[PDB]
Amino acid sequence: SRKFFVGGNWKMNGRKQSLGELIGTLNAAKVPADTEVVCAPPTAYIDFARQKLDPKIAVAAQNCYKVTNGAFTGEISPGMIKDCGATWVVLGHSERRHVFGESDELIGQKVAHALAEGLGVIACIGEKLDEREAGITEKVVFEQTKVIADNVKDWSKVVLAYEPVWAIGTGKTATPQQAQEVHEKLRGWLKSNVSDAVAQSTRIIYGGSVTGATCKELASQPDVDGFLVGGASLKPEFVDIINAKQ
Amino acid sequence: PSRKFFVGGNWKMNGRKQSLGELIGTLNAAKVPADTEVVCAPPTAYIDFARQKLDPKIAVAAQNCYKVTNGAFTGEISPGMIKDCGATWVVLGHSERRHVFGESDELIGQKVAHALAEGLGVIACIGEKLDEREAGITEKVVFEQTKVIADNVKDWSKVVLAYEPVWAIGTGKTATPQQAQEVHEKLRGWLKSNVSDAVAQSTRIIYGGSVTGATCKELASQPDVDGFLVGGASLKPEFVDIINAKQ
Ligand SMILES: [Br-]
Ligand SMILES: [Br-]
Ligand SMILES: [K+]
Ligand SMILES: [K+]
Ligand code: NA
Repeated sequence: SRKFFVGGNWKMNGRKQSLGELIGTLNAAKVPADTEVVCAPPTAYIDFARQKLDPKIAVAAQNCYKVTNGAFTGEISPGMIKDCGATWVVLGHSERRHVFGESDELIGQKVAHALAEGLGVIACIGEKLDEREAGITEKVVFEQTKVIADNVKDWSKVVLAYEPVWAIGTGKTATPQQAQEVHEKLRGWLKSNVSDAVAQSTRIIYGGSVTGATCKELASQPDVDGFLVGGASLKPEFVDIINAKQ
Repeated sequence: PSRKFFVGGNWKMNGRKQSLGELIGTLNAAKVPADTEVVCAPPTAYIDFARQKLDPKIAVAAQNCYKVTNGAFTGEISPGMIKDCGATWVVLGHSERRHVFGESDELIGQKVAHALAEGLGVIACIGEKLDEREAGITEKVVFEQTKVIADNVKDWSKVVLAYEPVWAIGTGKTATPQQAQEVHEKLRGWLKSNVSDAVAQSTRIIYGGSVTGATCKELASQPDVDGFLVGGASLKPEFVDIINAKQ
């Protein structure tokens, strides 16, 4: 009975005028009560976004650091995120891992601290192309999930996001069947390494290519519980993804 | 054409709306001298907040930015966003970015060029590590860092150079007035030879690394020290005394 979860990752896009407009559109849309919607604005606009967005939509930070305060020029802490009214943080996003070199160890530390501070965490995992081509999809993704799991006590405020990095900007297409396949292996890992209740209740959302015209078939997959949306989250079509299970 | 005394407050990853609100209230009430250019750099989540609360006389800076205007860079912000929030400066190349988060010289240079193109001022940070100082190659290191910056600066009017020896940052071990003056002298001489005398004479070179209300006066008295980048003490009432260092 897992509640459909749709996250919108705006990445490094937008300004007050365009984002205010995007927010206006989301506020005007009807969001199904059985759908949990979260938007992740650029870090300069967390406060702005929370002020303008309907309380029904939650706000997420796109990243955070692993202690509450300190000499870390350019970083923000979970405490600041909560202070701005945001209730989630995205951690371990492929861009942080593969453009900014964030290690699993660091990601684990961030998860532990964010959860301790009272945030929910959208914890991202995923294998690159070379990893998949070498047949170590499972090794890579189970290892990433284990690091996350080793830093989670209460799974109620965690959502796992599978990013098929091998099929993001590579020329490869991930089929719904390939997505379902990994999601099923991930849920199996939870069942096997945590508990049946956790496996059954934890949302595992898809972070690959999703558009208004692809989301239905993906959402239909039994182990896909929603989406972490990239580019489409900036467009009115995001509303259609929110309404995938309608 | 005298160089205006410049005092930057880098709040780093500290503060919440309540405490930063109180910090800001104190600054607003202090009446900073028109003779001092004051800039505060809040955590990224509070740039908008700080600008809304701070008296217009005080400028706001971001603590970092990325090198393109928009894109698939989860967790980053661009100069355009910074300007949109009403901030007019960005701190680039801070020791913590370089040494905790591994930002390369090349990346910092790309950030400098983009920030300047987008209409921001840049506080460009350089500085040597302890091993480098105990060995005596301070000069080679900071010249190299400065050249990367300079290679990406065509107009110096909105650039401030911040010399922060890494061993002075957060350690309590403030460089002596002599140590700072000696480095600042050389950096100004570098600007003279490699850019122009006009840029050398007009560009603020500020010192940072354990600047406090007790050490600011004597550091400030050095002819080639044009102000400060203040970390820890920018979170304290002391910051007003530093702003008033020349008063
Ligand atoms: Br605090
Ligand atoms: Br500093
Ligand atoms: K499903
Ligand atoms: K001076
Ligand atoms: Na692709």
